[PDB]
Amino acid sequence: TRFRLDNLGPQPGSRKKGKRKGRGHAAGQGGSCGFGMRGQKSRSGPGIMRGFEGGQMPLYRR
RNA sequence: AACCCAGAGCUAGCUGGUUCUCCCCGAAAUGCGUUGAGGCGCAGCAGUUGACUGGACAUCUAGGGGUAAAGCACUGUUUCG
Ligand SMILES: [Mg+2]
Ligand SMILES: [Mg+2]
Ligand SMILES: [Mg+2]
Ligand SMILES: [Mg+2]
Ligand SMILES: [Mg+2]
Ligand SMILES: [Mg+2]
Ligand SMILES: [Mg+2]
Ligand SMILES: [Mg+2]
Ligand SMILES: [Mg+2]
Ligand SMILES: [Mg+2]
Ligand SMILES: [Mg+2]
Ligand SMILES: [Mg+2]
Ligand SMILES: [Mg+2]
Ligand SMILES: [Mg+2]
Ligand SMILES: [Mg+2]
Ligand SMILES: [Mg+2]
Ligand SMILES: [Mg+2]
Ligand SMILES: [Mg+2]
Ligand SMILES: [Mg+2]
Ligand SMILES: [Mg+2]
Repeated sequence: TRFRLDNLGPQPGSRKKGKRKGRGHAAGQGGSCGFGMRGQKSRSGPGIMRGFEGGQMPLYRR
């Protein structure tokens, strides 16, 4: 048969690899995994609530 | 305000750590607000993608100010006769 288990493959641009952060600096995303220095967005856990404005009265209340 | 076990991998806007390679582009430490000030949101500045534009550099001209300088005509201050 023309098509066979060992002559197939995906269309280019259809299946990217996926960023494996924390696997060196040459990979691109560094050791900090692309979150900068220490802060609140860089911590392991739930972040700020979407709409939160640092104690400022958010737009869904004013 | 005992010890052991469990809820419990409690929570930690705080420390520390986060592993292979090459190529291209490439910041910001400013403003507003905040039970906020070593945090966050938006704007500003990056990258990438798309659309619409033709400007940028240089030269000349025009337009309104009230700084430097200058001055004592006003407001104050001041020397001598
Ligand atoms: Mg880098
Ligand atoms: Mg390292
Ligand atoms: Mg990132
Ligand atoms: Mg660190
Ligand atoms: Mg940050
Ligand atoms: Mg947290
Ligand atoms: Mg929630
Ligand atoms: Mg833990
Ligand atoms: Mg619990
Ligand atoms: Mg460069
Ligand atoms: Mg600052
Ligand atoms: Mg600067
Ligand atoms: Mg308040
Ligand atoms: Mg208050
Ligand atoms: Mg602040
Ligand atoms: Mg701050
Ligand atoms: Mg810092
Ligand atoms: Mg803090
Ligand atoms: Mg921001
Ligand atoms: Mg002057």
